[PDB]
Amino acid sequence: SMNIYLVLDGSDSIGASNFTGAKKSLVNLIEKVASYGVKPRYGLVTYATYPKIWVKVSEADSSNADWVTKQLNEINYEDHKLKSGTNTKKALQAVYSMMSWPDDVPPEGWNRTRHVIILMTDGLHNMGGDPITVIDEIRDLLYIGKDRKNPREDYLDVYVFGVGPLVNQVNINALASKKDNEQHVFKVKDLS
Ligand SMILES: [Mn+2]
Repeated sequence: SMNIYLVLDGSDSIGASNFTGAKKSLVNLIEKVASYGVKPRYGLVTYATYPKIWVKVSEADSSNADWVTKQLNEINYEDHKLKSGTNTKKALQAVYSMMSWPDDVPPEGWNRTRHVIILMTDGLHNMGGDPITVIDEIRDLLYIGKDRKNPREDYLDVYVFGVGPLVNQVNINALASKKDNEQHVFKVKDLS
């Protein structure tokens, strides 16, 4: 069981060209995943001053790669309001909300689901504060890094793809998972 959360920064800093490139990379990612005969539930979020959720993992067709690829392609760089701000913390809270439990208790089989966040940004957040705190809140909800004998690090992966020529590499690096002999930081020019 796997959930893949696609989060695409749609703020002005990104630029139409690079945003179009990012979308194309997410389309190829979805096809590369499906080429393995696996069916994750997808979440799709774009953001600037505020986030917009296009697809929730709980939706019926969230595991239909064709349908997901279709909702993605229909997103336009202009389709976002206040692009003059970048609140990455709010975008990750959108992912957190998507992980929320329906009945106050962990859902059946919750400990078996792998969560993979794919964040495309230049790391230039400028509103909302440090987004790392939300990653910590997600790890708490998923009971990752809590039990010293069952850390469950395999159940969360945060990949970050740097977009554009102007990126804050320190911030991008701070958000990506850091796992021995594994790489989680990439550029659009470069899975799940
Ligand atoms: Mn920005």
